[PDB]
Amino acid sequence: DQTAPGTASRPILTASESNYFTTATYLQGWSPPSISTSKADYTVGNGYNTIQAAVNAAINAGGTTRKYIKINAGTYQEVVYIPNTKVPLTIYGGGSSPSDTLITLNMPAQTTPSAYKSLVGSLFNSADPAYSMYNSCASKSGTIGTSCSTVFWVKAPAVQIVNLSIENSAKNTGDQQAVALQTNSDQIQIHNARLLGHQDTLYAGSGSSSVERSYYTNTYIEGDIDFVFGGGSAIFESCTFYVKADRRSDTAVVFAPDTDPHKMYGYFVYKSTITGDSAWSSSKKAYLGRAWDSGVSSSSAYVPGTSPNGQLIIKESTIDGIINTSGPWTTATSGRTYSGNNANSRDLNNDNYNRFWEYNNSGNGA
Repeated sequence: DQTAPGTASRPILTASESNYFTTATYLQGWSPPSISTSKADYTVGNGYNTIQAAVNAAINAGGTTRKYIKINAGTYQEVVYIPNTKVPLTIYGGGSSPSDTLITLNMPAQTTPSAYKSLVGSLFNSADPAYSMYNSCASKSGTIGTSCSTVFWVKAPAVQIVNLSIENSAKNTGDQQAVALQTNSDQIQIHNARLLGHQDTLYAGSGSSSVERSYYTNTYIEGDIDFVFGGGSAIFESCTFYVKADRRSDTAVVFAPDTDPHKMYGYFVYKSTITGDSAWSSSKKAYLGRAWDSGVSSSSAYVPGTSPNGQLIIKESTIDGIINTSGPWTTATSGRTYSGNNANSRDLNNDNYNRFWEYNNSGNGA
């Protein structure tokens, strides 16, 4: 139900409260440029035979002018690493549909460093601008871990990712994490894209910046567990979130924010659709979210105001009947039980409760 203030298991913003949470408000003064893939400075398939090589060319050439990297339609089994740079980059697929350009690997966090080297090592020379990223993953022991599982890794501000598909196809056990896209910087724009995985598909805001903003438009994102997770200020407008049933069909969760308690703006889902495989429709065993209580050992170790306290608003979106309609928010990764504040008067930034809220959603799951 969408009546404010809601229930302790499903709090709903008041009309007045809703006015504090809008695209403009989450943008925090950032005015995103129009995406306009109007040219190709570097073309993978007409000048570059790996994507990394085109990225490297654009970064190494320097300057302040936005550079456009076109990726010809095709399937690319490689990583794409954007190290920190002042060059604004737009990387876009050359096909008619974003499904026509696919960057994909089966590369879970559990991947050994030797296997990682075999899989991607030939993309990197020690002189290249992203070598330190590669080497930091290559130099691990045992497993590369969650950050190093990332297929497309953005550590530069002002990157635009457009009209393409990024996939980490690892579904080898029910315990594997495998990141498709990871963003670590401010002013990232993802438009008309498809982000595919299972657990930890999209690492949205992996960095420490107080202001680390990303804007997703017209984008399709799938997974089953914590498939949109992290700490950025991330806006998702006209997006689709799809809970897959092909790896698992017991107990899914979409969002896992670890938003800093002093950060007002975590995740904003607006005019979007939350849906999934039919199995969940009859199951109702998916959750909209849980807190990623990063660095918190147990529920006993949670310090209100210091520990992360994930922030998420789903507003004016379609929620299909795939979720637990009475209790869509589940236990945090720490074991900290979900607690919703449904008092008529309240502080939406209070850290003694979770910060998961809705306003004016519709559909069978609303």
